[PDB]
Amino acid sequence: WGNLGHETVAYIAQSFVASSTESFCQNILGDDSTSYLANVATWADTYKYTDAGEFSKPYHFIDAQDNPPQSCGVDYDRDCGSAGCSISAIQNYTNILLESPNGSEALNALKFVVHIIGDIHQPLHDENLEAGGNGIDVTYDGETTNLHHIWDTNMPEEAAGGYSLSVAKTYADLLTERIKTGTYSSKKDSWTDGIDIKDPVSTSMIWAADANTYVCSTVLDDGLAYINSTDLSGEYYDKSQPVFEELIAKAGYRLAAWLDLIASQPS
Ligand SMILES: Nc1ncnc2c1ncn2[C@@H]1O[C@H](COP(=O)(O)O)[C@@H](O)[C@H]1O
Ligand SMILES: *[C@@H]1O[C@H](CO)[C@@H](O)[C@H](O)[C@H]1NC(C)=O
Ligand SMILES: *[C@@H]1O[C@H](CO)[C@@H](O)[C@H](O)[C@H]1NC(C)=O
Ligand SMILES: [Ca+2]
Ligand SMILES: [Ca+2]
Ligand SMILES: [Ca+2]
Ligand code: NA
Ligand code: NA
Ligand SMILES: [Zn+2]
Ligand SMILES: [Zn+2]
Ligand SMILES: [Zn+2]
Repeated sequence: WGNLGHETVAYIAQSFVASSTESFCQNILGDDSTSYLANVATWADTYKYTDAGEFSKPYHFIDAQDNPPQSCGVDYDRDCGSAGCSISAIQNYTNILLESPNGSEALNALKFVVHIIGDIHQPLHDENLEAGGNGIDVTYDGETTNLHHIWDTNMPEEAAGGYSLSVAKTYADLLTERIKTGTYSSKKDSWTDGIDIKDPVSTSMIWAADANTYVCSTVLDDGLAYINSTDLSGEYYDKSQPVFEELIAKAGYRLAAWLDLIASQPS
């Protein structure tokens, strides 16, 4: 996701973490503001464009080598790669926070977890094709862009009504209510099925696999003829909105559950 997406996920997590988890995190981050997670949710995206952080570029995604929209699937051993991926990163950085939450590495580890759990839920971050669709040019609201970009940025920002931190906060509130009492409230207790602090690879693979199903059902199900030749701000946006909104919600809720486990469970 772009910035609004990451901040939204983070504000959602803030609304579900236990009070003791909130403490734990605030302490690591040196920030007790009401935006403590949201304030760090985009950091990894800066860092990957620096010399020092170049190594972390692969940690944003897992390039699933499947055949959408006919066949979707992710496989850790097949798809992670020699430089690492989102899944291996969640393993590493979770372990750092489990075993060395007061070491020098904890602060970045936590910032990475916050960001990467968000990225795992962007379906095109779990797809190899055309570099997660970056190489697929599209039209959106009369302008040329690419498919990855409209998922990261144009569509969620249109849905939210903007792109700043304050807009992220309002969008997070909308989606948080959907989890607590609204249209996601009867499904959300299944969203944490299979979660296991002692098997970060399995756990993050569940999430990556879940998001990847939407590559087939939603992102590319219209086919490339339609994707290449229509303005995707019409019916395509209408079809995609309930999916990206649910996935952002899942990311925030799963992030909260994960942080709660980090702040409380043994290795
Ligand atoms: N699923 C993805 N989501 C976002 N960026 C990606 C994805 N897959 C590859 N990329 C980026 O696209 C570029 C080329 O990808 P590759 O040919 O897999 O090395 C690299 O800079 C990758 O970081
Ligand atoms: C684990 O984290 C350290 C600290 O950022 C990093 O330098 C190392 O490359 C990481 N390894 C993996 C496999 O994520
Ligand atoms: C759609 O465009 C992509 C490149 O952006 C190309 O790979 C693909 O073959 C095109 N498909 C059709 C049916 O035009
Ligand atoms: Ca942006
Ligand atoms: Ca139910
Ligand atoms: Ca359950
Ligand atoms: Na790759
Ligand atoms: Na611990
Ligand atoms: Zn992102
Ligand atoms: Zn992206
Ligand atoms: Zn990212």
